[PDB]
Amino acid sequence: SEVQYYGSGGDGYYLRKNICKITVNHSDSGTNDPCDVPPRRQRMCINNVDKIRDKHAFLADVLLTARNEGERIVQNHPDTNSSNVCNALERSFADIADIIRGTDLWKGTNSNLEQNLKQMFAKIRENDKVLYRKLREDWWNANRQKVWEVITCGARSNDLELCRKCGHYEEKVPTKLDYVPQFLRWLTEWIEDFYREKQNLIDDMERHREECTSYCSTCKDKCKKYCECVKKWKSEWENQKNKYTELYQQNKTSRYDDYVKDFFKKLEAKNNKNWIWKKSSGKEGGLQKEYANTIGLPPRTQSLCLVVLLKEWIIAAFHEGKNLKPSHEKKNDGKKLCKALEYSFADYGDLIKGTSIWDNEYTKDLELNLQKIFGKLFSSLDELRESWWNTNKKYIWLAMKHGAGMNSTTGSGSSCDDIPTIDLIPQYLRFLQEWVEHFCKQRQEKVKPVIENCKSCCKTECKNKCEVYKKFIEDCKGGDGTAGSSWVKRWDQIYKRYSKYIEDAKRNRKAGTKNCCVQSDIDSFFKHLIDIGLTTPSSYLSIVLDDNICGADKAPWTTYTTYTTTNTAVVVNVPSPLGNTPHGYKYACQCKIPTNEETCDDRKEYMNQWSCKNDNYELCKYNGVDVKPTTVRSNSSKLDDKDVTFFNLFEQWNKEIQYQIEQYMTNTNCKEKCKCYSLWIEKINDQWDKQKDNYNKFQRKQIYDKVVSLSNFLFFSCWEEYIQKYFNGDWSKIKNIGSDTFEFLIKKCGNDSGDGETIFSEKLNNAEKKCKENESTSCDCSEPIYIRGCQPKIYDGKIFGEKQWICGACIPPRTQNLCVGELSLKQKIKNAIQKETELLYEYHDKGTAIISRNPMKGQKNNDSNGLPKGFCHAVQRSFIDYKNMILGTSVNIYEYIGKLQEDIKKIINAWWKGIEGEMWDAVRCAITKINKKQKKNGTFSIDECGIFPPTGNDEDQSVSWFKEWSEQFCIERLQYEKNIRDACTNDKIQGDCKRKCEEYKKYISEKKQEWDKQKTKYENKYVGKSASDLLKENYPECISANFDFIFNDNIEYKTYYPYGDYSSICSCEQVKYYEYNNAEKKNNKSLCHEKGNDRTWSKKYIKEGVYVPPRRQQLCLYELFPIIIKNKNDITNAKKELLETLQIVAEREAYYLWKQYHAHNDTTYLAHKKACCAIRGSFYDLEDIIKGNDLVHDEYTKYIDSKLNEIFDSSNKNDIETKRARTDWWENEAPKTIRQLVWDAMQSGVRKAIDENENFPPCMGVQHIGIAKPQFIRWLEEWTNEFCEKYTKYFEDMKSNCIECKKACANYTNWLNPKRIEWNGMSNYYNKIYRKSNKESEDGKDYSMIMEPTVIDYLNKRCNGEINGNYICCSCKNIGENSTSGTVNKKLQKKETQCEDNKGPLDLMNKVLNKMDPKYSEHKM
Repeated sequence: SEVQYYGSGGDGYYLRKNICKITVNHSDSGTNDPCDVPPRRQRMCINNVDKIRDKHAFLADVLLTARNEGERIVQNHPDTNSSNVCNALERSFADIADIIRGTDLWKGTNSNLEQNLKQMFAKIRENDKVLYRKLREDWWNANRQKVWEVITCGARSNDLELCRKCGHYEEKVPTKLDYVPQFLRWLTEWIEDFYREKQNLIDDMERHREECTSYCSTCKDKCKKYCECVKKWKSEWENQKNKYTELYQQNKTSRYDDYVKDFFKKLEAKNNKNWIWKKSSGKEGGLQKEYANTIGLPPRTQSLCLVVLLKEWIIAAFHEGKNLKPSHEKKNDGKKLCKALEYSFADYGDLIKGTSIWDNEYTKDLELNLQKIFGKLFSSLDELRESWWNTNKKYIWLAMKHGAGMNSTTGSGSSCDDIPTIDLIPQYLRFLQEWVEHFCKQRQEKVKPVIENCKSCCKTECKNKCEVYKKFIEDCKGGDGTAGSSWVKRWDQIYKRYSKYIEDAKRNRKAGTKNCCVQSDIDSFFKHLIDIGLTTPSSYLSIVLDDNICGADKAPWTTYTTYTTTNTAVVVNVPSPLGNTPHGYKYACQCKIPTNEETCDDRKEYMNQWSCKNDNYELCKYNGVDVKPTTVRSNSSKLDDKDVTFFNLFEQWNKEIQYQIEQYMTNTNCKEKCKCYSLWIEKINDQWDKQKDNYNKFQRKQIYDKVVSLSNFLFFSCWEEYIQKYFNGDWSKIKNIGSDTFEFLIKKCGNDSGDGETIFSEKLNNAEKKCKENESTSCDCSEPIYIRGCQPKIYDGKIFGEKQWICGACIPPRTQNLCVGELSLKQKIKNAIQKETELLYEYHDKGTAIISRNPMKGQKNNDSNGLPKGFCHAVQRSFIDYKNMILGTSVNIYEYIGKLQEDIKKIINAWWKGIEGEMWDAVRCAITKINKKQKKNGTFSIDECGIFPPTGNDEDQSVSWFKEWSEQFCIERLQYEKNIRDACTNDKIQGDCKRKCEEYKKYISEKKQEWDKQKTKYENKYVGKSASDLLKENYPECISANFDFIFNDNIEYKTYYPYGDYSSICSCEQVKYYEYNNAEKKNNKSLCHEKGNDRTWSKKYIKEGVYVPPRRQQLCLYELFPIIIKNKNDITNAKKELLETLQIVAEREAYYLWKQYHAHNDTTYLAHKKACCAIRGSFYDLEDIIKGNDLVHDEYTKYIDSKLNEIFDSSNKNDIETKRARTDWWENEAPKTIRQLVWDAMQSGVRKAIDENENFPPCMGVQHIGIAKPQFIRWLEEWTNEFCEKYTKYFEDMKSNCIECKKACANYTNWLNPKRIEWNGMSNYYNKIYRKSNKESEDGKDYSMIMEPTVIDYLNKRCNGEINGNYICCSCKNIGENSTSGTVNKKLQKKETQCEDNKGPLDLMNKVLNKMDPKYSEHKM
């Protein structure tokens, strides 16, 4: 039952949990009808053959009909009593059951349903293999068991065994058995209805008569009408009795008829509570069935006075309140009594409103009495109770505080709070606060003795109470509460229940709050909490509590702490108040030394997860993974034994330490930082010494029975790391390497010989000096007359013939001309540089229209010191050019200047440094003279643009010229963008816009060629870094530009977007998405590349321990970018263009994704499901990008997010409110929403991919899907699925091919080497925010729905089955040994020695090839 998945209705497999949450698109029905003296003749339900596959779909259809009828009758409520609601519900339940081939007594076209059901059972093969009416009895039993829990999930008033629902919802058995004949069931329904009508109408008539004061004539007329209808009812009853006698004489369906005749024959013939935490039974106190194993009841609620005309009822409430006052007066005898009154006030409110969550033995009778009283005295009953509570809580609160004389409405009997005392909170949170307050009281009384005799001053005086506090929390004893169970289990139950309410409020109600404020229901309060960010219980407790009632040390509720001690030891991670010791009292009540090594260990600062008198070997085992024997260790026919494990451990140790050194020296209170950094430096140095000793012992053992040395192995590792990072295929030939790349490889880590030990030594020295440096942190000459030799330079302007880029790497124009007319040389060069500097300053002052983003006036951008813009950079590059001129470094210049360089070298390096310092002093003196003759506004020589000189490690010739090129390109692009937007904003292009766009297109074409040459040269020189990131950080001019799109090298870029990021502005057309039903002119205009599997994971472009998947780095963000930069501060018209682009982008992404996973080789159920999940993941990524909850900031996504903020309200509106507005825009329309439109566009692309002669898949018929999880979680799931799939592929390939085992081991080792670090990063990030939220996590994202102890337990229960393709799409067969699978301890035992025996010769030849490469490089000259 309900096992069918992906049904013809459109959706499936959502059932088996939250079963009554069924829409029309779940059964294989012909028509999706919502089902909008027979009393049900008008419309009961009309939903109910050749299309149905199995009986499960028909059962789902009947489940849908019952749910629709249940919702319809609940929302209708024809009767105003609201007490006998479920009686009509079960009557409709019996009626719908009788429709399925029963006593169909409805006059009319009753044969249509009968014939349809007959063909239905015919298709089901009622004449089954096992012998005919067994199907009807079996399905009726299945019907009676199943649909009762679905139809009854709407109404929750009462049912007269279980209550608080129409029978039950989780009891799993029916309450009442309605085996009565439908012929007389209608008679029983009507006569029962007429009884209640008679008692109501006679009372209404009496009320009208006494309220009146010629109404006597009306009274008589009603009396005769009542007599007339009573006579009709008696006559009808007599006729029905005559029919009964006729049928009885006639006697004198098999089972149903026999039962009916059998029934016809029978008719003819107080105490202190202890915080009860258990579920509520029939007649015992306890939490409700929906509240089973939830927050318990305090003693106050169970010992209330209630447990022990409108004017009459309100006086009764006053008397109840007045009696309740002495109960709290004697039970509590200041602040303790006031809170008790407030909770009792709120508990009374929820009891009156009908939202009690405890339901004692007398609660059901009291609720029924309240329903009858308000039914007799007075939209909806629940709204009436809420209105009564709001308008009478004013007097009830005063009544409870010594209510004897009710005045019209401090000095009264209490001074708790004001008159209203607003406490409109759900009862679950109030019970949670009361339990936490009671726990805080117990914690404070236990912690007070500890602090008083453990104040850093211990043999036995302090540890005894520390053990008592540890014993008090670590069991179900010592403190009151939790109902005889550990505190951690109840806290976990509270966290699970709070998360469930957060999920239910977030998904069940699309828009609950902001309907008028809040709607004052259960979902609105949780919606408000989610908006605030208090989605975790710890955040809620911290904000609401005073933070001082417990601990006496300001112990936060958000600082989670974990303890291992509890025969078996289980790690328990809980908040700070739930701890074995007080906050900061870990290893402190023992009164020991600070232990700074472990002191920084608990802080998670520079963690090193390594644990390195014969002294044969050292373990150096990794934490968590346990060292095991090789299992193939042999002494005969084996080169080595018990050394492969050390080799793998040393290799993994080397990789992790190198990654840690790179991350710690490139990334980064400072005194304690470098203390722990110094401890880490000492630790790795000890590890390196131990590894050196073991590797030496390994070498001697190998020589005893030719292995490569430590330097040879380290040189191979750098080469291998380089190949995997960039080559990514481990190609045999490596001759295709540039000279710049080869020099970088020979200079970075390894020289021609092997110097790996020097590599580690220099890395340690570099780390130490960075640690040391981080912790540690006259001129009077005047010769103005001598000005002759050079003239103003040929600048790129016309004021009254401009130097062009002659483009080795490139040659800028200003470098081509310098004030070098003179070219003993010290004075000449000093005068030349000074003359050039003042001349450059003069042109930048007046000619400030080339490299300064400002008008002809300028200086209104401008430097903070008041100097001209773009003056520091030009001066610095001029000095760099002069430095390389005199020094003679690598320069891309022809023979014009080479003669001068040879002359300078022939005429003549501490002297050069002294010369450079002299020129710096001369430039400083010249700048001061310029300041002197410029009225001496302020004192400044070199602090304008940084006191220190340019000492970049990178070459200052090619990089600086590349910086100059991009700055000129970026400034000119902004000017051209301004000119276009001022001249082409007001349709076709025939005026002053074609010339501007055409000039821009030529300009982009020229700079594209220069960009390709410069980018290629930079990549050959610097392969580790990129070009776009360098330009963006140095120059904030072109934050809006993207070199990938503007200088895109594809062939379709010159057709669909030929104008380079301003096609939309220069075209002035309108975009549109041609759907499947639209015109034949489909939207096949895109720059999407064909997806490839060669791409790998990388952590670049992320604002730690998170890696971007290959799928996310290949999504099409090309079509959005011209439209994004088109609109600026425009939300009205940009809504249409953004939506149309998103549909086009989503359609293309699904089309290419399906072609990737079905590229003529994988046409199977698993391939379809994998493509289905990839399309879903892309949809979630697009949703998170639009919602602004994205982690990675690429070139496209960064500006898309920035412009999305700008398109919405400006800085007056808060960024969080802008984020909410974007979320609301994506969710709702402000026909269908953008979420469904994008999903339908993705479906339409899949139809095109399928039609390119295949059937449609099953896992794309889902009209709606569940809300996305956090982004990191989906990336982790994709990583696990790819890890398990690739692991299975390589292992099965290795087992069969192990005479080709060398290749299998090589691919296995190369693929598994980075995955271990990726697993460590993923696991560290998962543990960091495992149960965090917006105000607890480092990022403002919701993670309260995870609630997992560790990442390995989370992969369980999600990747432990088949590829469903809708919710779960990961499968694995190594769920247990996941951390060990990253290593090679257990899963690679049988093929352990073979891989090293193959890798040894591989290492030897690779080092031999890498040794001969520099020899061929040197011999080529």
